[PDB]
Amino acid sequence: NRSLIVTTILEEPYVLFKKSDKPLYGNDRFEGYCIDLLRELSTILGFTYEIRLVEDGKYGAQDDVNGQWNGMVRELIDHKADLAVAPLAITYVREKVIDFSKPFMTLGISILYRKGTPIDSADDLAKQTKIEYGAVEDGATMTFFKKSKISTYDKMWAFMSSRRQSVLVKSNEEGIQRVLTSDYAFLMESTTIEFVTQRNCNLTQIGGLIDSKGYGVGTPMGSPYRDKITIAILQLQEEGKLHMMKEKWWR
Amino acid sequence: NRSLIVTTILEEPYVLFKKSDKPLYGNDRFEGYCIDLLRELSTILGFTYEIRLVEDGKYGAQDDVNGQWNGMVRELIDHKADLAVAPLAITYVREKVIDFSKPFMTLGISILYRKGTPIDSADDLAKQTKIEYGAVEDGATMTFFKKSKISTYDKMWAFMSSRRQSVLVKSNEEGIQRVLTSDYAFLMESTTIEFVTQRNCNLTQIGGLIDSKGYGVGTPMGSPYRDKITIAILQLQEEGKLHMMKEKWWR
Ligand SMILES: N[C@@H](CCC(=O)O)C(=O)O
Ligand SMILES: N[C@@H](CCC(=O)O)C(=O)O
Repeated sequence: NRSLIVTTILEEPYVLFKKSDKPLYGNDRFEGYCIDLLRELSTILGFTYEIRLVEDGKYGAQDDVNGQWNGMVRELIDHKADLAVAPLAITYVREKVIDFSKPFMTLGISILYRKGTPIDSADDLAKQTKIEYGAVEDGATMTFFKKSKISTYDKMWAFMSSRRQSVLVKSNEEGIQRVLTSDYAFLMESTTIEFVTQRNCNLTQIGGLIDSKGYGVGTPMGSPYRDKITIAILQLQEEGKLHMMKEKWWR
Repeated sequence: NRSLIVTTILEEPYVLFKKSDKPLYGNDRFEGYCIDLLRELSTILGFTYEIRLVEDGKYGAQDDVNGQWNGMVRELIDHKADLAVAPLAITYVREKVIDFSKPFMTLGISILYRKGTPIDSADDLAKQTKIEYGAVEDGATMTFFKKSKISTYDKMWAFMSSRRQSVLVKSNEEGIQRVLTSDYAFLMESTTIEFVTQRNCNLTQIGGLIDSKGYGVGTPMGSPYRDKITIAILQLQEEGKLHMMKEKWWR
């Protein structure tokens, strides 16, 4: 049984490079919530693996022109990876091209901004054009706005799209920095906002959740590993290990 | 200027009877997040007040037979109170009969159950008839299910409705006890689940948020106080006082 190739993406505290004085090798080079999850999956299901960072640095979205996918989603479609273990949102459009396990974490889209301001909701941001706002390019949040039919979200996308290169960023980290250095509000996932606000007393979530979704392990469509992984995840959930993992990495 | 009559309801940690070795009088007889909020409103807007407990002990729903409202909603409609300061959900159906200030807290409907079970979502509950589940009678959660057109929620309401007397309860506290003593799952608001799971290590939230809403101060339709209260709440939110109040009562 050859090792499985697992694609992922850098994103604290799910996946990060492990720091050490002595040279690190193999799977020990990475750490995080998803790295701990992957380890548990491997021993419960009996497989060895190698971690690969998604080459184009993206989560995954479909191209308007050629309709092709990119990111981790595309790597799965082309069989360049056996699994995708990262904070990968389970979405209807993605389910048309790849398979997902049951979710290992639930969350929703929300807003990150500085505290001490009069902005209290997405409506407050959408009714003005002075304060800029955006999201991670080629990710699930950007896609949510791009496909939304809800007036407020639809005009917010018209805004983002018209200033795409200035307001859509390559990573959550870039988005956080943009919030701390300019009149900018960032649309990101609640679980990540929780982590961020706990470490930056000047930041806060604005309003509640704009939607509801979950993170799941991705596999190429038809993979025999998808149902096995769901079994492993449910077991970890039931015994309280996923809760323990969240507490460990979020604190 | 006569003092305002403020209706509310017993619900920890928003409203509870204050304990003391010595006799308590007037507004000092109560305490909680909503009691602190009410005090702040009174000094910012300049009014005196008296706290009243909703007489029929309900939040508010429309009667299936005669369409009449009950609970705090009805006390506002009948002008038995000037304001309703409690964890009162801002809903479309309620907005048709009373007015609400902007939200002072955001939340969503979710599931409370024992940990260590294979139940992981509302779907896991809806696909079986053994484990019973319910909600607070005449509250926003019940109304959400009664009016939902979403298949899963629609079949869950059919279930609750068909066993109404056995599964709907008079209070969140009754629901919590039902969960701790029988094979029962309880549909309640996330902010309350947060408080409960923090004090009962054997309980946990199941799945994510089923919907998104907020709590606001209610007033009789057309009341000149509604816009004034919104101004007060936004001020408290911006200065971080609402955040401080949440941390104080949830810990
Ligand atoms: N977690 C998202 C990326 C970040 C975001 O869209 O907020 C995804 O799976 O695409
Ligand atoms: N907060 C709810 C009551 C509790 C519930 O419905 O879960 C209301 O305002 O009706």
